[PDB]
Amino acid sequence: SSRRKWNKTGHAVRAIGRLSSLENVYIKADKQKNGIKANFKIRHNIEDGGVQLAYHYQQNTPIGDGPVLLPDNHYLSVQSKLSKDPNEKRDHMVLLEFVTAAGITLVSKGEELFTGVVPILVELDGDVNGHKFSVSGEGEGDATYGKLTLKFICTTGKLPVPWPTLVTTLVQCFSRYPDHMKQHDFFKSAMPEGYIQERTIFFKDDGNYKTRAEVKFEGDTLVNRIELKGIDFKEDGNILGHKLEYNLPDQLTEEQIAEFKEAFSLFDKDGDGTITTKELGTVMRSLGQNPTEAELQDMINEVDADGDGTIDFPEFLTMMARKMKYTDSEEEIREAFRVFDKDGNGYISAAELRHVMTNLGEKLTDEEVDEMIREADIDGDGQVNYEEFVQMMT
Ligand SMILES: [Ca+2]
Ligand SMILES: [Ca+2]
Ligand SMILES: [Ca+2]
Ligand SMILES: [Ca+2]
Repeated sequence: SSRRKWNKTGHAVRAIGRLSSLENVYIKADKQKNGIKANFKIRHNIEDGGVQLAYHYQQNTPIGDGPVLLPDNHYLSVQSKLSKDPNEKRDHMVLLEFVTAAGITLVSKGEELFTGVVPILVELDGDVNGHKFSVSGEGEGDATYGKLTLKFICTTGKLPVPWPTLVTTLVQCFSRYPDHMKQHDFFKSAMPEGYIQERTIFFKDDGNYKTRAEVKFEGDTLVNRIELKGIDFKEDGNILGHKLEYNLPDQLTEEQIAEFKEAFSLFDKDGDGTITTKELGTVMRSLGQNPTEAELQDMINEVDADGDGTIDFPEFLTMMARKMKYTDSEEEIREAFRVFDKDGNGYISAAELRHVMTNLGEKLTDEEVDEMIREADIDGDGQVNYEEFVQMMT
């Protein structure tokens, strides 16, 4: 009951953390190559706790000479679910994805090829620190909903890396672009002749992959053929040591939605179901920071699916769900901690916790504060240190 207001305030601080990071797939025109480039960061949960980050840089250039659509800057937003087929004995992965374009606030000939369900084949040959492997995958895509359903088999036996590290490499032409962004869909404009997709992926504190793929129609089927080379991986790191989680629970208790609704209400001060730049600004000032109008617009734009310039309740819930599913880096948890630890000493005092509360919404004269400190205070000093904070928040 005072643990309830940690959750509330914790979620709010986590929401502001989210709105200040860059989590989507960022796309920009590359006129020199008549294509596009992208960059983004992927988070892979480490089974025993922590996150393995994978930084991606990407380049796409058309295989043919027809004109292609070169986009304004925007992003793709991906939801992925990995599972296992219980009748499959081979090393494998079942993958369901939804991908939508956004990032531009309120139609090519190649888009015609994607109006129904299109079969897909994927073939990958890889070599990571000398361990070679192959993967084949098959399924279908339905661009109308930005949807993909595929099964992948390692045809060479055991995969020497974790399956989740290969998801990005294993057909963005299946993304759903909304009506007002059709002119930014490079991927389908290149079809049917297709495009070359190249990446380098840096796994932090570890090795990297370098990939080259050809994505084109062969007959009625959209085919993605890839080579991958990985080097400099550590034999006891998260990749070659198989320490990454396969299965993230797409949980969402009704309890969790209710707790997100509670944090949503700190931002949504007029109770209209949507967070405006004025509301988000109010909250951020009240926490000390002092952002311009432009920054507030960019923050909202990072999670604003419909492009209306506001974060509505369901867009907030989606954002909070992804933020809880994927582990934060140590730097990010430290930033959250700093919002409470105003003086920087490494310890949240009854006083510091009050300031943050007063300033954020809650009325709470000294008594309920004390109970909050006590609830989180493992070592008994009457203060909350980092490690106690980290435990409070899981
Ligand atoms: Ca509002
Ligand atoms: Ca919106
Ligand atoms: Ca302090
Ligand atoms: Ca303590």
